[PDB]
Amino acid sequence: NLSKFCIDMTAMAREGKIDPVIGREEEIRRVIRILSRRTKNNPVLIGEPGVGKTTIVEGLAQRIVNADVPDNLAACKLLSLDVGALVAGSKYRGEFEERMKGVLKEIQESKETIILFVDEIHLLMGLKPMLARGQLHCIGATTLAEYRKYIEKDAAFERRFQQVLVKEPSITETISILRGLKEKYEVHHGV
Amino acid sequence: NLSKFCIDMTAMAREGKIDPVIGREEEIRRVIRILSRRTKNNPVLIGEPGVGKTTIVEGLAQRIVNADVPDNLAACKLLSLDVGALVAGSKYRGEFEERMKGVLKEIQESKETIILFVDEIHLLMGLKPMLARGQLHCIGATTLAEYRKYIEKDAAFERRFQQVLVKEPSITETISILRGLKEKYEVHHGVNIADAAIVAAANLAARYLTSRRLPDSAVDLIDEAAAAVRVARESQPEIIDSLERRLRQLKIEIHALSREKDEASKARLAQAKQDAQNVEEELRPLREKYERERQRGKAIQEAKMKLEALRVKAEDASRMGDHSRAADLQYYAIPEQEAIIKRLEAEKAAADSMITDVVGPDQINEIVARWTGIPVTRLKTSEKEKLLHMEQALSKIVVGQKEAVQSVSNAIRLQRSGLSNPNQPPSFLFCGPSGTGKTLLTKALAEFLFDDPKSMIRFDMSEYQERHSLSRMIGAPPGYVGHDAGGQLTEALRRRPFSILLFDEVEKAAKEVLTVLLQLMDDGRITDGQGRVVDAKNCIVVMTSNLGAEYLSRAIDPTTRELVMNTLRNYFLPEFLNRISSIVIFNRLTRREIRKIVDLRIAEIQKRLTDNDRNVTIKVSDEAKDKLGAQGYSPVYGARPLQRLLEKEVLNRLAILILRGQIREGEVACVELVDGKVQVLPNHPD
Amino acid sequence: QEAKMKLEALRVKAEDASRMGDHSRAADLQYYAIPEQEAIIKRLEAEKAAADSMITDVVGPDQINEIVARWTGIPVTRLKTSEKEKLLHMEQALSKIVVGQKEAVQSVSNAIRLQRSGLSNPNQPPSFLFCGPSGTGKTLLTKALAEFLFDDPKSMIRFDMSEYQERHSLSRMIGAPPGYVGHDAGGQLTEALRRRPFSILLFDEV
Ligand SMILES: Nc1ncnc2c1ncn2[C@@H]1O[C@H](COP(=O)(O)OP(=O)(O)O)[C@@H](O)[C@H]1O
Ligand SMILES: Nc1ncnc2c1ncn2[C@@H]1O[C@H](COP(=O)(O)OP(=O)(O)O)[C@@H](O)[C@H]1O
Ligand SMILES: Nc1ncnc2c1ncn2[C@@H]1O[C@H](COP(=O)(O)OP(=O)(O)O)[C@@H](O)[C@H]1O
Ligand SMILES: Nc1ncnc2c1ncn2[C@@H]1O[C@H](COP(=O)(O)OP(=O)(O)O)[C@@H](O)[C@H]1O
Repeated sequence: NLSKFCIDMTAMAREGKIDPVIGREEEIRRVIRILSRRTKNNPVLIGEPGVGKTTIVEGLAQRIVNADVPDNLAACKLLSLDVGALVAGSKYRGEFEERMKGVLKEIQESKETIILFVDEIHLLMGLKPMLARGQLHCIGATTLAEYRKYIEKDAAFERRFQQVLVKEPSITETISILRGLKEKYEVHHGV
Repeated sequence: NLSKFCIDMTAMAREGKIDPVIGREEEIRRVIRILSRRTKNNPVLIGEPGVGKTTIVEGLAQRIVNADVPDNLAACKLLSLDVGALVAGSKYRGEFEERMKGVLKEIQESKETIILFVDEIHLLMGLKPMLARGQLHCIGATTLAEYRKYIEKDAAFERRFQQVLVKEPSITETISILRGLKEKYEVHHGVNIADAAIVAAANLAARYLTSRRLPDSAVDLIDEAAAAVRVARESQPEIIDSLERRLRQLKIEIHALSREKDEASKARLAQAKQDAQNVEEELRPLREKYERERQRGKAIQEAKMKLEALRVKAEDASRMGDHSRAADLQYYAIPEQEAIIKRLEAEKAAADSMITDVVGPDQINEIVARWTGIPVTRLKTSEKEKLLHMEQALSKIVVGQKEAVQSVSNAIRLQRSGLSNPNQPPSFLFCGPSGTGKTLLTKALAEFLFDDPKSMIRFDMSEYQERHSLSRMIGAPPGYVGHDAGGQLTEALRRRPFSILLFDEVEKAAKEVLTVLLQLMDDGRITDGQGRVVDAKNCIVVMTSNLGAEYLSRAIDPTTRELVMNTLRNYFLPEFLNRISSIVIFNRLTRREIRKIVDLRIAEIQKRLTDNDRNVTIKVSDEAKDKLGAQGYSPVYGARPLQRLLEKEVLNRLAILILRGQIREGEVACVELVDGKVQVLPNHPD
Repeated sequence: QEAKMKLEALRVKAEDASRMGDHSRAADLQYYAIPEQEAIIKRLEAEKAAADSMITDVVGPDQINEIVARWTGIPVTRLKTSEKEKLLHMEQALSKIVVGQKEAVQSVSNAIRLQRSGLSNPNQPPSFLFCGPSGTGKTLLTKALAEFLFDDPKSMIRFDMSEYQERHSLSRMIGAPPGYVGHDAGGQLTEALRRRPFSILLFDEV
């Protein structure tokens, strides 16, 4: 089983392994709204590194397990593909292609409705998850420049995604995040 | 086969994959007429993004399959080239050239008469489909600016096309489009769409979503509202959520109370079982009615989807002469289906907030509010309410021009109530000394009508003083001075129709430029540099002047009225002045009026202090307020020096004292008149 | 700290119990285990402050200012000084670099003080037009402002308007729609604002 390359984010949410998510309510509503479409129902988060793209997906995992989702997403297993361990853990050989087809087909067969999150999705554009029959739901993340230079140059693939701009928080917004994270980092380091 | 880059639009038409086309009959006749020529038989659609250029070609595909075309186009395969996937799906390498030659030569060989549609055709001009032997028929689409800057600069290629101007629809025309599209978007998202939302989307898109053109801006708005209700209808109502959680809570408390042995626990454990039972007694009827009724709204929506699919099969049967299958569907399948929808729907209203599966005006006003950033409360207020208290709203910004505020307010009320010429935009000439409120009133009008200072566009007539400058205003014919930049006015009217056009110091405009304003004021439309007539029914014209400040001393007086208006009669021709809705005169601001302007500005500074963390309150003594108003006014620059004067004398020191801690939180910044000069004093020594 | 860790672990088990409809175990934790734990933390913590530099187990502003200083290479002494102190003697600090432009130094200093004290529009960045002969201090004052506000010359980003003289050059400034001239490089200004928000934008020969 190609669980070597994916982590169950919905599982992590049930086990308290996801630090709290502060704010970002409208962005998570947008992701939910996009996913619930039948049209182009794959969100792509677009923001600078470190603005919180990943923790938005983490919040969605928290909402799936807490029934704070629409019915079409309630029984979803939200998987995070470790593309870093995939392209770097590989060479020019046919293992990049073989590894991704393996995970893409494990998603194929098993009967949980599965949403695949791929951070740094531009690394997959230099490959072809054209399982857009309604087989897989995908959440992508990348920066604006790399979305322009690597994702925007394959329209047919892009048009099935809908941009979600994730702006950088204000200082005021940042301390609310740090305040909300305060207790987790207190207990973790023991200080 | 290079079908990788093209989609068969005529095929899509037979498969019901093209949403309906509403109106636009004369434009489709023009395309048909051009295509049928032997001369220049390639139409190029020219219009702003989202006005419906593509759906015009889509309608032609509908006409080709329905034999509603002339014979020369009946057997045509209308292909749409995905130029976006072509130039972007490629680099500097020779694949752009190789990919296009491949498609251009697949068109070459196969024997269907093929019409190629290329949207955003300017992307192909930076290539050479000179197959104008009569090999390919081409339909192009682009905007006017890009047609001028990229298509008009290769004549030989251009002359084989014939322009088709696709103007932006009216609001009225836009709701007809949305009404015609209503059922398609209902079945697609599986929700219902109220008509008042459609009227709301069209009216609000035009007013507040000025960045995109009708009807796309209204279509995107309804489509986003529908998608927002697609998820609401698949979520439990709020009261089922709240009930279900208190129930689960009481079940926890019941398990816990049943362990403690004491007198008080047992008396409330029995009460907890009852409270649990009460909740379950309220929850089961509701949760049952919700699912009972969400299951039927879903049964209706598929009932609608098989109906539509039957009609596609039926339209194609009757098109291909298969009367056997066409009789199956048209007489038995489809009415059996329609009977299922009639019954499921009739019981739906009969069953009878909960189960939100409807796009209403609230959902439209909320979606816009998120996009526009305007509070939802300001969008729900009826236009009729604002207009009735318009003098109230403007007078909070403009002091001492009551006669002016009344004129602006009356003119606007005359047009929303339908008593003014619908082909003439409201036009104003503000006359009076500098710094009296002429520009400010226009800003207040912009923020009152469109809740956005950007809704006004400023033209300084000091930059249009010579006859040469007219091409800057309206554009120029090809090969001339500023053909590609276009005109400032004409380009503003195409991209921001619902705007306020401010012409500052109109007395200095060249007589040729004034002529354009008179056309704008009289006919509601102007002709650009290339003879093209651009529309302007939905704008507002404000012109400012100061040719009357000579006869206005600080005192409004009626004998002084025609000394300024006779000064106007020689600078402007009588036909110019007659076509202005209202010639409005501003007088000089009195000493008391200048004083409230000072209070207005400290109120704004007070707001930023409150908007930030600081609990510092600014109070101004009477005599200090008097010196500010005496130092502030000028018989030459009016109230203009006031904003900087406060900054220099009060705000500079008030800053320093705040950061020094000499005026702390909760205290008052007292601004006084010490030794005859305005100052604000500390409250604690350093 | 372990009392806090078992508390958190209990809340995970309790959240999952109530999620899976196990009201038996959910009542164990929510009503008995967790408050028995919370009572242990309340007592151990109450005596902690009551017992009463030594035992440094606190992240304070000094620890933040020191960590940054190591990363940024700025002396710790320059990071402890309050923003209010610098701004009050701003004319002093700039005048050590810019000679003979006292009216200019006062204008820059007053505008910055207007915004940290909250009296300027919070939606408008401070904007300046320096006007005067070459080699009088216009660029230098902007460098001194950069090193005074952010203690780094890199905090300013320079745009030479001699390279934006034609209408064609706007796409260089802000970018272009897909398939156009410099869609991928983006704009110089727009890309600068995304990646360096707290910057000084110098437009030379505007
Ligand atoms: N809304 C938020 N609430 C709590 N922590 C956040 C939030 N946004 C970002 N963070 C924190 O910021 C750090 C990086 O954020 P991340 O989501 O990884 O950024 P990105 O994925 O966009 O590079 C993480 O340690 C995360 O805990
Ligand atoms: N006459 C019309 N009838 C129905 N829908 C229309 C019409 N004109 C425009 N639309 C709608 O407006 C949206 C954008 O129109 P489109 O033709 O793509 O604009 P353009 O191609 O000029 O950018 C589409 O979703 C389309 O359904
Ligand atoms: N009647 C007035 N009420 C309030 N403020 C005014 C008035 N007249 C002038 N001002 C102030 O003076 C400034 C410039 O006035 P403006 O209306 O632009 O002058 P003009 O009459 O030359 O257009 C405005 O920003 C405003 O603050
Ligand atoms: N007022 C001044 N004080 C100190 N040095 C100056 C002054 N004006 C010019 N200089 C010197 O001249 C050089 C260039 O001056 P600069 O401010 O860039 O000129 P400009 O006014 O054209 O921007 C600086 O490196 C600086 O050394």
